[PDB]
Amino acid sequence: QKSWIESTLTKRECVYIIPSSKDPHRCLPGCQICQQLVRCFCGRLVKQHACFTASLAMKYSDVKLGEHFNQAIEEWSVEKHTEQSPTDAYGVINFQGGSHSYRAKYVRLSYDTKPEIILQLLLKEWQMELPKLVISVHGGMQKFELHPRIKQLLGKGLIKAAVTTGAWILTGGVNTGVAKHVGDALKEHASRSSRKICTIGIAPWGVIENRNDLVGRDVVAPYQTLLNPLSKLNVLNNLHSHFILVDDGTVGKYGAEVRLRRELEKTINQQRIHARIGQGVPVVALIFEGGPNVILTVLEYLQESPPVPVVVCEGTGRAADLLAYIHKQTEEGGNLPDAAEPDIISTIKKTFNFGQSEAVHLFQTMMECMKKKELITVFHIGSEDHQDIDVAILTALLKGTNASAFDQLILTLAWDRVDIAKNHVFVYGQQWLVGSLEQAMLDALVMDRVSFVKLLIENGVSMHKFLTIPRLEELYNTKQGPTNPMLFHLIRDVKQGNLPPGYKITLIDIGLVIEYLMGGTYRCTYTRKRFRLIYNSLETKRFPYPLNELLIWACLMKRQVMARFLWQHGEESMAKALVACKIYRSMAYEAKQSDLVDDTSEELKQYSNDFGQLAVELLEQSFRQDETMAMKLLTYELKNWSNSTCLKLAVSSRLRPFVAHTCTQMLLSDMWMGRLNMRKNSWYKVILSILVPPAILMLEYKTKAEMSHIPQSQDAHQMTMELPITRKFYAFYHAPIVKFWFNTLAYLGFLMLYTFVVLVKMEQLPSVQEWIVIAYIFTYAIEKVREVFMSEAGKISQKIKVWFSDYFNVSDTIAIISFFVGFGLRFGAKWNYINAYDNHVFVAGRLIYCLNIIFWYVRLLDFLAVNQQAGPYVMMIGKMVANMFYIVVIMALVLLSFGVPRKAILYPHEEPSWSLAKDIVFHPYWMIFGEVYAYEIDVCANDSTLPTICGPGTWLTPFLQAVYLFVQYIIMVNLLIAFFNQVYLQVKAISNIVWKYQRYHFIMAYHEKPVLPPPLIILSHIVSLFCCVCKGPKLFLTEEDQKKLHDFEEQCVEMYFDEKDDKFNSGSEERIRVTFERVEQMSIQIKEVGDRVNYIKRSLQSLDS
Amino acid sequence: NSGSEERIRVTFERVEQMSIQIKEVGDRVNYIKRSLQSLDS
Amino acid sequence: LPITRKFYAFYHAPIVKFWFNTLAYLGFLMLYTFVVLVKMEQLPSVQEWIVIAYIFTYAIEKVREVFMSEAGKISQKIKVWFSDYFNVSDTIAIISFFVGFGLRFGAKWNYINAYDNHVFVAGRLIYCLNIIFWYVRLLDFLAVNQQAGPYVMMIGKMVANMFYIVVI
Amino acid sequence: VYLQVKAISNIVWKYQRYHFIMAYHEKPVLPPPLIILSHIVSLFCCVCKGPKLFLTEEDQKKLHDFEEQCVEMYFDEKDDKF
Ligand SMILES: CCCCCCCC/C=C/CCCCCCCC(=O)O[C@@H](COC(=O)CCCCCCCCCCCCCCC)COP(=O)([O-])OCC[N+](C)(C)C
Ligand SMILES: CCCCCCCC/C=C/CCCCCCCC(=O)O[C@@H](COC(=O)CCCCCCCCCCCCCCC)COP(=O)([O-])OCC[N+](C)(C)C
Ligand SMILES: CCCCCCCC/C=C/CCCCCCCC(=O)O[C@@H](COC(=O)CCCCCCCCCCCCCCC)COP(=O)([O-])OCC[N+](C)(C)C
Ligand SMILES: CCCCCCCC/C=C/CCCCCCCC(=O)O[C@@H](COC(=O)CCCCCCCCCCCCCCC)COP(=O)([O-])OCC[N+](C)(C)C
Ligand SMILES: CCCCCCCC/C=C/CCCCCCCC(=O)O[C@@H](COC(=O)CCCCCCCCCCCCCCC)COP(=O)([O-])OCC[N+](C)(C)C
Ligand SMILES: CCCCCCCC/C=C/CCCCCCCC(=O)O[C@@H](COC(=O)CCCCCCCCCCCCCCC)COP(=O)([O-])OCC[N+](C)(C)C
Ligand SMILES: CCCCCCCC/C=C/CCCCCCCC(=O)O[C@@H](COC(=O)CCCCCCCCCCCCCCC)COP(=O)([O-])OCC[N+](C)(C)C
Ligand SMILES: CCCCCCCC/C=C/CCCCCCCC(=O)O[C@@H](COC(=O)CCCCCCCCCCCCCCC)COP(=O)([O-])OCC[N+](C)(C)C
Ligand SMILES: CCCCCCCC/C=C\CCCCCCCC(=O)O[C@@H](COC(=O)CCCCCCCCCCCCCCC)COP(=O)([O-])OCC[N+](C)(C)C
Ligand SMILES: CCCCCCCC/C=C\CCCCCCCC(=O)O[C@@H](COC(=O)CCCCCCCCCCCCCCC)COP(=O)([O-])OCC[N+](C)(C)C
Ligand SMILES: c1ccc2c(c1)CCC[C@H]2Nc1nc2ccccc2[nH]1
Ligand SMILES: c1ccc2c(c1)CCC[C@H]2Nc1nc2ccccc2[nH]1
Ligand SMILES: [Ca+2]
Repeated sequence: QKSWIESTLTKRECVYIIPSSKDPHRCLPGCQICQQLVRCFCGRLVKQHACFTASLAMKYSDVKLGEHFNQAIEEWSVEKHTEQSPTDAYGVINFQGGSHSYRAKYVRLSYDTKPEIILQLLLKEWQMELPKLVISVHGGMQKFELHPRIKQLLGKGLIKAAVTTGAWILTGGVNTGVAKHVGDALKEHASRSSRKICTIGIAPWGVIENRNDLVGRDVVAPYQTLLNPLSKLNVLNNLHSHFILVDDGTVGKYGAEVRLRRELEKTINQQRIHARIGQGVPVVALIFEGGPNVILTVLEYLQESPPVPVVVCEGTGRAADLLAYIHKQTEEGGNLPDAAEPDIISTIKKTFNFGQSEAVHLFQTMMECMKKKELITVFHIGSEDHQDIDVAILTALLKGTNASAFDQLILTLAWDRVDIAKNHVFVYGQQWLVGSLEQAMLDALVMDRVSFVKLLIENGVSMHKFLTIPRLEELYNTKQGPTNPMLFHLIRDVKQGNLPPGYKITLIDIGLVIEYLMGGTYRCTYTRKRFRLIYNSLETKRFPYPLNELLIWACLMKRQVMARFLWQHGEESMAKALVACKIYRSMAYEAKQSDLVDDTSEELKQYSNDFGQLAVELLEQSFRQDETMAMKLLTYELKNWSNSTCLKLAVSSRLRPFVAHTCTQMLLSDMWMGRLNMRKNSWYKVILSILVPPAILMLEYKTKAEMSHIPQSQDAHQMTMELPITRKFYAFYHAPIVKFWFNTLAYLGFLMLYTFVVLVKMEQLPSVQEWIVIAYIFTYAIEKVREVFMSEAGKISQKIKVWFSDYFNVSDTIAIISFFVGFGLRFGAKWNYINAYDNHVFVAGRLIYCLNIIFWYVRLLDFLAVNQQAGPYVMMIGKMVANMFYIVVIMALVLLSFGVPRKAILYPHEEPSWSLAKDIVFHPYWMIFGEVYAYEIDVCANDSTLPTICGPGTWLTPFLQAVYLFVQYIIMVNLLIAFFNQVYLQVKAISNIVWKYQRYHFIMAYHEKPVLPPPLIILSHIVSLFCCVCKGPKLFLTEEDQKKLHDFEEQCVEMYFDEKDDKFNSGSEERIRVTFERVEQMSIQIKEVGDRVNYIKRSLQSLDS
Repeated sequence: NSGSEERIRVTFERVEQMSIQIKEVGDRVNYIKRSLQSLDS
Repeated sequence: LPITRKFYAFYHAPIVKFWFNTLAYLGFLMLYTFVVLVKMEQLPSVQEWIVIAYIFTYAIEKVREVFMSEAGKISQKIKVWFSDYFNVSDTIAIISFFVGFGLRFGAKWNYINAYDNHVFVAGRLIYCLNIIFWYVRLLDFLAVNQQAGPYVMMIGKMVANMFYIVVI
Repeated sequence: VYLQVKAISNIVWKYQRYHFIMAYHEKPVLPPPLIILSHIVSLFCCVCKGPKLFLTEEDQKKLHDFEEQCVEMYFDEKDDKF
């Protein structure tokens, strides 16, 4: 068929002919007039029954000869005299003209379609996602009129209480009924032009203009609404999406459409809201101005089961007025003022031009309405009764379908309307069965409903009680909500295989992810023997600190808005925002690496940097409250996050705005001093004390009450507890600043000797100055061997990979290898006694030194970068050398553009040679640097150093060179200058941060560097290794000092979440925003109130007169 | 006192304290007219 | 993906069409340069015929680039071809080269001493100067990069805007 | 004139890139020493006798639904930004 729509659905056509009129108004032989003016109970004319066999049944008059027991026919059975057929219509209405050619859809189906057959097209054919609500509108069919307030206010709600939910509004479609006014709201309050509220307007095939235009299989019906008042067929209202053109076989008349409307409104109450919720999608009913049949069908809902509620609004008009007028009377139904039933019937008499014989049962119909004054939510539009109508509808469903507060909560959890919950469920005395609240948290978590999580926490859900092992196993193992495909890709990687078919994730498998994401030696609670034993076993089946487990969940499941919510709660907020930043960042790098799904990788690096900026903005807030304790917050062992540190994490997330913040730069300096007080002391005295060891004793140290915030080593804290003299030499030599200035004076004694050897002639054997030099590099090599073996990891593959990843561990390896190549060729060589420097092996190693020397002078930029003025230029000399490579390629294209012609034009008798590789590159390079070779330009001139190069064509080179240098100096060299000017301020505000971040890795290499410099560091290796064959810097806080510190972090977080609140709520652009929103809501209650005053004074002067 | 950022500050604080005595006062008016039309009727 | 659709998929990729020219052109500039720099005999050498061959087939590739430049007006095709910086320079560089080969090959030979024939010399020196047109091509190829090209485009927008400082 | 010409030479470059890439979609396969074969084997074969987006039918439909969607947002976000 190529169309499932017409494969399943059918169409009704009057396949028989039933006249309904006999009397010849004109032209006594009725056969003539019966052709054109005698219609069937088919509605269509007897000749409009084409129906090819029935077209030949346009015989003399038609089927059933004139007499035929005259009153015989007059029935038109819709069963056999109206058969079915495959649908000839199905398309997309264009609505040509009125707003950007808004679309809608239809089929033209028969009402034969069983209720379940009608639901199983709306979802899968038209891709209408299942609703959370249904706002069938059962008011007046004939057009009616409203007041400017109620017109727009009810247009606020049908947009508000339906855009939030799914809200398949059920209308009549036509531009005359309630369908009329609802569409007018859809334009005035035009929502964000998107999939807005998809109104599913059931239309009859009866009162419909352009019915022929609808007859097209996959046809864009060029539809146009004529407002011709002479017209009688009702045009479809403009603002309606998908239509259901119910086909009864007839035209012009009502009927079948009402049958479908129950029969879809009853199966959508049989479909479930969501996999998590067990309820069915509820149904409401709204009444605008009603009518006689309306007052009947309003009631039957209040009677029939399930109790479909109703939202009959009072202000609209004729019927709805009185159905609400009686709500102001008839208290609890059965109680009935018998003196008012003549009065209200007198109001019924005047509105419907209504009869008194019929005044008992219509009045009676309003009684059982009033016997059910519990779910008939008579919205008093006038006042603030129950709220704006948006809330009234959603409030009508909860209060009235005999539903537990849980069952009320699970619905609002689906709608994602919290305001309903805070003010109609979390109101007052209410049963709140505690197990229920727990189960609701399980649902708000799996989806993403942060706002109900906050709500439930703020109404008694202690996560300690609600975070057991099997519950949290689900929270990873749910497709019932926003999911991250990485997590099921990470787990199958670490398991090194393929997940079995079902595979509910175990929390062990998560630990193997976070220990892989965070990395290094991070060891999570899940993998440890305690958890791994109580887990396989199954308040021990709870967790100690739950929001540390949910925060690693919302960050593996890419639920930021939860992570920001679960981060700000709990404790350790600065370690949670630097673990998160390391989880995401370590997820983002997996995304870029493996491409099995969409990228997602820049969505995370923005999520990480959002956590890696709350930490930094929380360090500042602490550093601005107590600079001392705020440096304890960076070094206290955490013990929930793998015996780690709020500053070793940032370094692992490579977060520079923290490691290069001013509190991680004081501490790094207070750690750089050591026990020394280099505030009271001076750098002269360090060097003076290193070479005069007794001068160590004339130094101003710090007390162990000043070194509180500094992390100290294992035995370092042992000393201070249990200043004596042996604790002066230990305190100095184990200071980083001393470890530094005790190397820099061996290294600057290395470079003064190796340089002395490089420069001075070199004999068969090394000299005293040269053995000390070999000795440094050897012991400096070992110091880098040992720097690998003790680089705080278990994976040799990862230690070696992080060692060579630092700029100098390579260069040192280049410089250490080369030197022993050098010593290899220098010492491991023969000796040509008659003349040294003939042995090209000796020479070779000789010249390894003279070039290896350059590696060691650039070391000094490691030592020289300790300064805060210098280092940020040493880091610039690299960030330009990179960013300038392409200006410099051009300058080498300009250099061969000149050198190849200059060398060809001048030296034309050149056999192939390697000097043709120098001479095309040599002079044009020195030209850039002040040289011009002036007596070589114009080689035929008298003043020539090259009077032999003169010959045919050599007059071209002054021109080539003129163009060359113009391009070099006046264009390309000033393109460098211009480059270095405009990349200076950038690279200067980066090379600082790159420097302040390499400072960590520099200082915290001296806290584990030995004491002794690398000529005689070997003793501190000897006396660390043979003693090792016989068998970090932590913050030691007593017990109360942990307590005072936690009280400080809590205090500083509280201010952070309180000052941001102030900087925004008490800014300017926000303050203009409120002043706008106030003066909005003022001016409404100005003109409204001020009107009423004038309606008083015009009366008050008439009351007295 | 006659700048801009300060003048937005006051205009905020005024429209705060206005709007309190708008809705409060404007309520009471409606509680009169619903009565006044019933005092005479 | 079948095998014949691997070779068709690669060789008909632009990135491949590029890096399959830039390694013929950088093999052109390594040879023409070799000929420019090295002495030049009565007849071209192996390194020099390949060079003539590139420019010829590179000329045709620019002939055909006109005839298939998506238009009907020859007056408009030719006008949009010469309107690009290099279609001129290439025409300067292709003409000049065959002027060069014209004078280099279409010339006599003073056996006692080359470089006396000022026609030979003349074309010899067309090459040594035509070479500059082909090194500036590399700024067409080198401008594919998003860091480099935006300097190659600066070296022109300054040479224009600086003419008057340079007259002074 | 560096910051000017740098915020222009990018745009001049990104615009010559079209005319560069979309010259290779119609450049032959073979480089210009032996592109002649792809001329030979385009011309004598021519004596014997562009890059388009091939969308099925539904993909035109999904694309038009996308353009309509993105225009609607454009005329709706400007409305909000002001
Ligand atoms: C004395 C006579 C002989 C020597 C004189 C001649 C010496 C010649 C010159 C020498 C200059 C030496 C310094 C530069 C080399 C890299 C240093 C480094 O750590 O780079 C990186 C390690 O990046 C890695 O991926 C890990 C290891 C890379 C090793 C590459 C060696 C290249 C040099 C070849 C061997 C040359 C030895 C020649 C001798 C046989 C660090 O990062 P980055 O570099 O800042 O940025 C790159 C970023 N990246 C990490 C993502 C990649
Ligand atoms: C943290 C990790 C990074 C650091 C790496 C550390 C490791 C360093 C890496 C080194 C790798 C480089 C190769 C080894 C060097 C020698 C190569 C060579 O050419 O030797 C020559 C000498 O060979 C001899 O045996 C005689 C001289 C003594 C050798 C001293 C060099 C080894 C010292 C290493 C101490 C390192 C331990 C350092 C402590 C850890 C052989 O050739 P020849 O004799 O010249 O040829 C004769 C020719 N003729 C007769 C014609 C003249
Ligand atoms: C014909 C001549 C042509 C030119 C020849 C070559 C000369 C010119 C070149 C020279 C050096 C080339 C190799 C090293 C530099 C490359 C790396 C770099 O630039 O910076 C990078 C590393 O480096 C730094 O961040 C610090 C910079 C170190 C200073 C370099 C010493 C130069 C002095 C030598 C004096 C000796 C002179 C005497 C010698 C006899 C930083 O760059 P970035 O942008 O952050 O990139 C990302 C980095 N990341 C991945 C780590 C995050
Ligand atoms: C398009 C953009 C604008 C360009 C601007 C203008 C471009 C330049 C225009 C220059 C004017 C023309 C100069 C040459 C004139 C003829 C020379 C001649 O006959 O003999 C000369 C030969 O030497 C040469 O021919 C060498 C070329 C001259 C130097 C080129 C200029 C470079 C510097 C300036 C560039 C910028 C200057 C700016 C201008 C103010 C000398 O006489 P001779 O005796 O034959 O030689 C000695 C031999 N003998 C010893 C055996 C006897
Ligand atoms: C600008 C203000 C200054 C004045 C302007 C007025 C200009 C008046 C100029 C007139 C030029 C004609 C005079 C020379 C001819 C006579 C013979 C002669 O000397 O031949 C020389 C050829 O040298 C040349 O041909 C020189 C260059 C010619 C072009 C002149 C510059 C063009 C304008 C600028 C733009 C150009 C592009 C620049 C870049 C943009 C050879 O002589 P030689 O070198 O001594 O060699 C002798 C030895 N040998 C026999 C062994 C070989
Ligand atoms: C090997 C030995 C001999 C050669 C070595 C000596 C060579 C000497 C130097 C040569 C420099 C050659 C390269 C630059 C030429 C222009 C390139 C181009 O396409 O420009 C433009 C084409 O603009 C047009 O209007 C269409 C054609 C203009 C032709 C101009 C030729 C000028 C050189 C005369 C012949 C010289 C040949 C001398 C030889 C007899 C493209 O635009 P644009 O330029 O980016 O900007 C201008 C914009 N415009 C289009 C609005 C105008
Ligand atoms: C898209 C297109 C853009 C590019 C344009 C493409 C077209 C290229 C445009 C070219 C125009 C330039 C003029 C033609 C070149 C020769 C001029 C000359 O001086 O010739 C000389 C040689 O003449 C001979 O006939 C003998 C040598 C063979 C000639 C080969 C050159 C032509 C090849 C063209 C192949 C092009 C086809 C490429 C495919 C399209 C004549 O002078 P002479 O003999 O030295 O004089 C006597 C010397 N004596 C005194 C020492 C005895
Ligand atoms: C005495 C000597 C005095 C000086 C002599 C002369 C030397 C100085 C000059 C030299 C070159 C002069 C001719 C070419 C450049 C002119 C055009 C230009 O500037 O840019 C224009 C085109 O070009 C570009 O947009 C790209 C620029 C390419 C770089 C030029 C090559 C330089 C290298 C050569 C190395 C060889 C060196 C060795 C040689 C032996 C763009 O300009 P624009 O502002 O956008 O204008 C509008 C453009 N529009 C109309 C297209 C929209
Ligand atoms: C690895 C780390 C080691 C630590 C360093 C300490 C151990 C290294 C120390 C000493 C080792 C050498 C001892 C052997 C005897 C010396 C002989 C000698 O050369 O004498 C010369 C002086 O000395 C020198 O010229 C070289 C040694 C001193 C200067 C160079 C090293 C300075 C750095 C290290 C110290 C400062 C460090 C400060 C930096 C902050 C004098 O003799 P001459 O010049 O040949 O001429 C004599 C006259 N005659 C020829 C006419 C007869
Ligand atoms: C148009 C596009 C073509 C595509 C390219 C492929 C075709 C071109 C390939 C080969 C063509 C030549 C074949 C003939 C035989 C060679 C003879 C010869 O010169 O031998 C020399 C080597 O060769 C050279 O020095 C010149 C050729 C190779 C280097 C220059 C081109 C490199 C680019 C192309 C390739 C890489 C491309 C890389 C680009 C990214 C050796 O001898 P000599 O130096 O004279 O000294 C001898 C000394 N003796 C007398 C003592 C013994
Ligand atoms: C040349 C010079 C220094 C450097 C390099 C290259 C490569 C990266 C390592 C860096 N060294 C370094 N020493 C420091 C001391 C204090 C603070 C920051 C420091 N950074
Ligand atoms: C010197 C250098 C390059 C150029 C000129 C002159 C003249 C204009 C054409 C330009 N070449 C070019 N190649 C490109 C490759 C990629 C993207 C953009 C590109 N622009
Ligand atoms: Ca100078």
